[PDB]
Amino acid sequence: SLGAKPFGEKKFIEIKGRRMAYIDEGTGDPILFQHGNPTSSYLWRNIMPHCAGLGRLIACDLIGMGDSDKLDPSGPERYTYAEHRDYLDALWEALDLGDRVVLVVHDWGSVLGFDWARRHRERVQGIAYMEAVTMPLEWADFPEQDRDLFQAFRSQAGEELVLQDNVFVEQVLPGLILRPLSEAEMAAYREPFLAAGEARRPTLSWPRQIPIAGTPADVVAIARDYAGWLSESPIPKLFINAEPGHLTTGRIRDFCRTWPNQTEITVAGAHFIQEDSPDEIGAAIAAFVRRLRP
Ligand SMILES: [Ca+2]
Ligand SMILES: [Cl-]
Ligand SMILES: [Cl-]
Repeated sequence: SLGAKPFGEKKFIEIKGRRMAYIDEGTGDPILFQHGNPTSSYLWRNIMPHCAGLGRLIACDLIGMGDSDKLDPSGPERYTYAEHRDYLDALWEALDLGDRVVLVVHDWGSVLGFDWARRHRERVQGIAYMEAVTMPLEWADFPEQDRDLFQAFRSQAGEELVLQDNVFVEQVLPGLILRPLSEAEMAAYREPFLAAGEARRPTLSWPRQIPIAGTPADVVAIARDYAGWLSESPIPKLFINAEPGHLTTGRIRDFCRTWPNQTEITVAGAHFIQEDSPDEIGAAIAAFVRRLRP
């Protein structure tokens, strides 16, 4: 079901001198759920229950997000993909995940998780993904109605929109969820970002890092690398397609549909589909994991 309660108890661990927050419930091989922008582990709260008793259920808050520490001093150069990766790699190392990990990824969680999986392929038992960056993007891949806004994030206007006005949290997030969110749900999403200014920097640095039309070149290269690898990897995959969907449609869906050893289902949703179809998503992931772990 739906519901505004978080899943499990927030745990904390020191990473590179900062505290990062995460959920870690149960025993066995991990099922590792990774949120993107502008969300947190909270995104998965109604999905993780479906995997109860199927393994160790983990959902990390990215640095600067959820209950994880902010990077100080924050600024325009902070919270790049590379910086996020340094923190997340270190947290995942610290968590002692073993060598049969199932990844469940969304949004920037997919860029991070696909890249981690490429680099740690022997440890990856399966990959479930949805509304993901399956390859480097072009503006044509980007949903038409949202192009101007994302272009504005990637311009000098971005600081006013995001740091001052919290547009990613307050506008984009509900705008890409089909059902109305409750007061408690929006409170949970806005909590890490209540303060104007640098507290909100992750939600601006992220759109500035999207690999689109060749920029930023480093993230483009990372996505090119994992795109080629995923299109050849025999690791089992679960693609949760969405209707109408948002990001993983058109050309980039055409591309991920070429990936080997992949099961697909379609659920209702736009981008943050976890808020629209958590039971269908959870049921599919649980079935995938049961097949991987007989
Ligand atoms: Ca909405
Ligand atoms: Cl084992
Ligand atoms: Cl973004």
